[PDB]
Amino acid sequence: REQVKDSNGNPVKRGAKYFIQPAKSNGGGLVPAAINILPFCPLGITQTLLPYQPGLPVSFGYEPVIVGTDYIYTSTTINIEFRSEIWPVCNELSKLWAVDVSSSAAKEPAIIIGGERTAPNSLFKIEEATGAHTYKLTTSSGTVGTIPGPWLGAPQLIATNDDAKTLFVKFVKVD
Amino acid sequence: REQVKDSNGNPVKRGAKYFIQPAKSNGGGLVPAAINILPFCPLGITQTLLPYQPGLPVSFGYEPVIVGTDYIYTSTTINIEFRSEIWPVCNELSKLWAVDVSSSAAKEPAIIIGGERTAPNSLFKIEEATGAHTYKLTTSSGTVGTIPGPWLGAPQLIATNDDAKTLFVKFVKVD
Amino acid sequence: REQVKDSNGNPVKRGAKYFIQPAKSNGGGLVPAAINILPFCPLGITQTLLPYQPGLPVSFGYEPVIVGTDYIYTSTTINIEFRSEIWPVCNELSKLWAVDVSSSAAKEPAIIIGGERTAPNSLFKIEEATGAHTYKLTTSSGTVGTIPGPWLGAPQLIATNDDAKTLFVKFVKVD
Amino acid sequence: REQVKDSNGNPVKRGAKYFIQPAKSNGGGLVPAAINILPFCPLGITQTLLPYQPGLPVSFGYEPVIVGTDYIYTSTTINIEFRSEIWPVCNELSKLWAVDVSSSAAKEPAIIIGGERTAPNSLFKIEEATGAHTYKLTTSSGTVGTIPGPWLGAPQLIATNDDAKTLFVKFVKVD
Ligand code: CHL
Ligand code: CHL
Ligand code: CHL
Ligand code: CHL
Repeated sequence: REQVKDSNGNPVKRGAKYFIQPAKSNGGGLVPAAINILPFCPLGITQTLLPYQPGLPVSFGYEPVIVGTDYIYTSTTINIEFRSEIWPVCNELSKLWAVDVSSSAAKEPAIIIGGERTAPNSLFKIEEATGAHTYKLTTSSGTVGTIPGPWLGAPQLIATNDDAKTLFVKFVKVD
Repeated sequence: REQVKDSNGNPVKRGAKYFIQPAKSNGGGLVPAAINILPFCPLGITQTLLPYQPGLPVSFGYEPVIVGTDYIYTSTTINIEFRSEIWPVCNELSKLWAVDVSSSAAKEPAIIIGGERTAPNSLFKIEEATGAHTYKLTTSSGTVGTIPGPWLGAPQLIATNDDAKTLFVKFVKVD
Repeated sequence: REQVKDSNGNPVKRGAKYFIQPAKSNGGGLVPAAINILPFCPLGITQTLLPYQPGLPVSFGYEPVIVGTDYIYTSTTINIEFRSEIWPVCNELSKLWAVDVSSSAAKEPAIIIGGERTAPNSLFKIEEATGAHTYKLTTSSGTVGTIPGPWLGAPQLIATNDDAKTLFVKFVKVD
Repeated sequence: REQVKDSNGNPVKRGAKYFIQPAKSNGGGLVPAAINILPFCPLGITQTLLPYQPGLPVSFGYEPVIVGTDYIYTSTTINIEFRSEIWPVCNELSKLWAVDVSSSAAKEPAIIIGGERTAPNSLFKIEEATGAHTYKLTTSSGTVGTIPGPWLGAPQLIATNDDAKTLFVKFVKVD
């Protein structure tokens, strides 16, 4: 277990805002986007294709609670939540990431938004990967990966046992 | 081979307008609807869920050409085209039904709109089923069936080898 | 005051389902449609451009209550509500028609959906017009008219003091 | 006439990429967004409400041509064009800004996207305003201003003679 480092080499602090940015990519950061038409709640998570769009900010917090430290460590369960004043749709749902565990869940399930803090489908871990300050995300439903999704095939986040799909990311401190 | 009959028992005439109406259903007729977000062309085909919506009209014509008869027969290749003055999207494409044979085609492929008159993926046959004036549609990619689609799970037309999915229809003469 | 007659000459019954159909038109009936993008609630009301689309059904009821008669009369306050099992958006709002009296209300205000039974902006009257079984609708904000709206300029219902905009309708009994 | 300066005090260079960023605001930069539902082409221009969204990049070029200088000066006609590899809709139209001069043009007309290089409705000027490196944009249809538009009332660009609506901007060099 080590301190997760942001793209500047500084440790990632609990509750602080980060953009999650796919590594070795021409696209921007991770953002909410609908994966279904109607209903469109809950939203999925997508890499925007547009180069200078940094993503929607997230913050990390330990779950279950770990008291005493300000830093996020690898291989330890956290919640990931989008941080936005403006949120016009899907308001009956939270902004925590979670694996889709509904009855319509794909064999390789969507990462959606609206998980319950304590539910098991809401628990992620950050794990080191090769490259500087490059990481992967894992859940109890598999590694976080992408498939071409409904927005011009923009990467769409799923949980997957296929290593080829793994999403490698950096955390860019919101400045 | 027999004359296909409309819901009033009258033979179906080439080039005349019919609604295609799922049998034993509380929903309305078959209509264009997007199956993808962006791009949304080509459109797919859906049963509307709304009870009094009769569908968008279609017409049937023989392909290859059969000269001499005014009536549509079973077990004979036809094109099916939507008939609408108003058509605001997907205008570079035709209004003929076709099986999706693109590279992103699902294992059970979508019925889409925009087929070429002569292409093989544009050829349907009407086949008798049980019930009065009830029929099924077949293509060289399988029988026409539905799966719950993106519009509140409204039936979405596919080509399928699964008999459980078969869409049974009547043709209601546009009056 | 006279009994309002449907398109077959039969009196209009309280609580029964009617389509509202613009007279002397090539379009279909009146339907819910968004007049704003985001938020899209509350919905407005539009004439569909498509020829065989009959509209979404409505029912008429007296407000304030008139007890003893089964029939709708002219020049008497009623509510108009859309009647639909399926209603996927704007669910915190009712299906009663009402004049928009919000703070963003246009000088010629939109007819919207989601009025309170007793509120004054929810009160319509049916008034005779020329032509057989042709009527107009009025509210305390003006006569019901249309302007070209956001759906390919499809007639969009407003309340207006301009006689040129008046919407003439028939009521087609849902069969 | 002076050299227009970016947000770092450096002169603005012809053909280089800038974000246009409203001054004294909590929102992000200027972006394409639909102002009509259907058709949605041509697109309008909006300030995104989201704080860290920098805008879609633009570049400035003299029109009519001014040969010999690399810098953009005030009070001189230019074109403004969005610069994006990805452009999925409205492709029959250009990416140059222009005042809407169609027959449905509002009394205070929309700034749209898709102007012809030489047409007069495509000609902007940058003019100094108070504040450091703060500017306004003007056209022969009036000063560039905003009204609350259809995206949660996000500022929507118009041409206006009302000084209260003026949009004050800085140009942030795309890095
Ligand atoms: C209704 C829910 C909802 C939908 C549909 C979307 C959709 C999208 N978001 Mg998300 N979001 C949604 C909720 C929210 N988002 C965000 C915050 C963000 C941010 C910060 C960003 C996104 C972005 C995106 C886009 C990422 C895909 C891309 O690369 O395309 C790019 C493709 C285009 C730019 C072309 C135009 C897309 C256009 C905006 C929508 C086009 C609509 C279609 C024509 C509709 C078609 C209908 C079909 C069914 C017929 C995608 C358009 C990213 C983006 O790229 O935005 C520009 C982005 O940076 N979202 C928040 C917090 C405020 C939400 C709250 O609910
Ligand atoms: C952009 C392309 C396009 C899209 C998205 C649709 C979509 C639809 N068509 Mg089709 N059509 C489209 C092209 C065309 N249609 C038609 C002709 C028809 C007819 C005659 C009918 C349809 C109907 C339908 C609907 C059938 C599903 C249902 O049962 O839901 C019913 C669900 C509702 C009524 C709820 C509201 C739906 C609303 C109109 C759209 C909601 C938009 C979402 C909020 C957007 C969400 C964005 C996401 C990505 C975040 C569906 C909404 C049927 C229908 O039901 O219409 C009412 C119908 O009867 N279409 C023509 C010829 C003119 C087209 C030409 O291009
Ligand atoms: C999200 C809310 C909502 C929206 C956007 C609409 C929109 C519409 N309704 Mg309504 N409805 C909505 C709620 C509901 N409707 C209905 C019941 C009906 C009925 C019965 C009918 C309508 C129809 C219509 C259409 C009338 C205009 C027309 O003539 O165009 C016709 C234009 C087309 C057919 C072209 C394709 C339209 C397509 C379905 C939507 C296209 C989406 C755009 C690409 C999105 C663009 C995004 C922009 C911002 C970039 C319009 C598309 C009528 C219709 O024509 O449907 C086909 C119709 O008959 N509605 C119910 C009860 C179930 C609703 C419940 O919430
Ligand atoms: C279809 C055409 C089209 C539409 C509808 C839009 C729409 C939008 N663009 Mg634009 N764009 C479009 C074309 C393009 N855009 C861009 C590049 C960008 C950038 C870089 C950005 C935008 C952003 C925006 C948004 C600015 C408003 C805001 O503050 O809301 C914010 C509101 C939300 C985030 C909530 C969710 C919005 C969601 C993406 C769409 C929701 C759809 C509705 C549910 C549909 C409702 C249907 C109605 C009719 C019933 C708005 C959603 C900005 C943005 O904020 O994106 C996130 C932004 O940063 N656009 C390009 C170049 C690639 C385009 C090319 O065609």
